[PDB]
Amino acid sequence: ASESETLNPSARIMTFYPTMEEFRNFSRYIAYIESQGAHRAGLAKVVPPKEWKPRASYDDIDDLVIPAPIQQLVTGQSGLFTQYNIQKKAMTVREFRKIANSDKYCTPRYSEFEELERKYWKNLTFNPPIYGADVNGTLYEKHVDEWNIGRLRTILDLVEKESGITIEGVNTPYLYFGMWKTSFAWHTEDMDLYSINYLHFGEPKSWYSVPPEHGKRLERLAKGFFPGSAQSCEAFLRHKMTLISPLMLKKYGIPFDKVTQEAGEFMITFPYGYHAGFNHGFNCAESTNFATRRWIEYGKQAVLCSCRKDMVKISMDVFVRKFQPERYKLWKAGKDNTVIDHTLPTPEA
Ligand SMILES: [Fe+2]
Ligand SMILES: [Zn+2]
Repeated sequence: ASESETLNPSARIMTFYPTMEEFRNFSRYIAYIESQGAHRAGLAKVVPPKEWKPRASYDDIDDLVIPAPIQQLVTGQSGLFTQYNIQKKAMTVREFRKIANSDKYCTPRYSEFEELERKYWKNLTFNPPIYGADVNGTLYEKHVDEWNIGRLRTILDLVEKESGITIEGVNTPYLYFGMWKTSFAWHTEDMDLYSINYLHFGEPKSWYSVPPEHGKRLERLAKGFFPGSAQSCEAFLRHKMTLISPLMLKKYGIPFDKVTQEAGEFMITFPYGYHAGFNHGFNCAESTNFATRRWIEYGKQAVLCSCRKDMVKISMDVFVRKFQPERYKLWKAGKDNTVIDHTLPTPEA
């Protein structure tokens, strides 16, 4: 009964409301969140203190360019789907919001979320929406020094500092313009990093997540339903094309939790935390990945996509050598047999 029982084996999604004081130091608050067990659910929500905002107004923006809008074509039945991404073409934000609101792409009448969620799972294969995803850029004003996705100051910076290597969306910020029914397939971050997502404005974004302690179970299930993909790639889920309904997870005993994120709220994914979801309507989110000392081990063991030749791969060398000098030799010689304890928070006894 070692002190793992923080987010007692309920590993549920937790919500936090930090003080402007606690809020100032990013890396510190993540450590606090983990001491409260929030990482056990794979996903956590953080509401910024009232007197905080990254930008004055988003009135000056409909001119921003979405260089690679994506139409999401979904195929499948009864809980299991595969999403193909048809890349449309150059588009301005003004053109997007108009389509996003056009009565044939807009959200429909719904009482409770429970109902909006049902309409989503019943109609996701109809009316292929468009998602203004992976747009390089930020909406934070240069002076915002708290939780600025553009410069979080975490050790993920070592990658940049050590080799000058830049990785869009990972090492850099991304903007996501949503629309109803636009969704993100089940996945963990590249190299099993952490991710931070801020919903600048618009309709909500709902999230589903599986506790990292049960991530392996989700993979076994995924492999079983798509044996074809599982054989061609060691980590086919990283392709971000697999959708699985909450009802299917329920049916096969895979533990998970739900949460809806609203404008002005932060979402944090944790190492090896599988997540997925969908946007309610016209949206705008920003995200990037970040690391922590606790992440290093996950990074060393992350199973990567073996079929695409332009998929993200970060050299762990600088991390092991810098934060695990005693194990560098062991590791560098394919020996280090460290088992990960998903409950344990960064600091160790
Ligand atoms: Fe993600
Ligand atoms: Zn692959």
